[PDB]
Amino acid sequence: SNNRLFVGSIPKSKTKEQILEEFSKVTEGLTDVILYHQPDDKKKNRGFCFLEYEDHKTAAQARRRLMSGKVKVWGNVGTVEWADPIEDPDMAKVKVLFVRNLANTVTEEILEKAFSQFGKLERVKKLKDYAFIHFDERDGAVKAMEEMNGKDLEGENIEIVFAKPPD
Repeated sequence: SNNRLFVGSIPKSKTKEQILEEFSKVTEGLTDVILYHQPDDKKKNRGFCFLEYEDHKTAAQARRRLMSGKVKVWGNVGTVEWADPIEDPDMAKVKVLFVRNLANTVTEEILEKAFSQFGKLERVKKLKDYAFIHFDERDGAVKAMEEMNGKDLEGENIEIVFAKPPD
């Protein structure tokens, strides 16, 4: 599910065939390579790509491996990162934020004011020191989490994940 690595720099002339060969040479379980081509000449790539592995284990072993100095792929010029699902979506994706580390003085209203900046809230539900924040659309949750995570609310650094759906 988390099975894709981001690769920050590859030679922009290399085809998807050649990227598969190169990275398949030095890691196990490589299963796909997702390339974007320079729209002005479809034959070149945009200088980055995604590596897909059969599972998250494999992708995880591969990342460690490519990050070790133990082996070199086209110079190791850029970083190899986990892919960010926020960044490349894809189906009812989750528009509920789970917020923890809520200071004593934080109310449902204060939560509404702070999180309303990013899009229409459907409901704020505060518990003891954590809260559920229902956004009308996923894009509002994505923005709220990106901008608010780790931020100070009433003296407390709040921590934000997408909620686990009860389904």
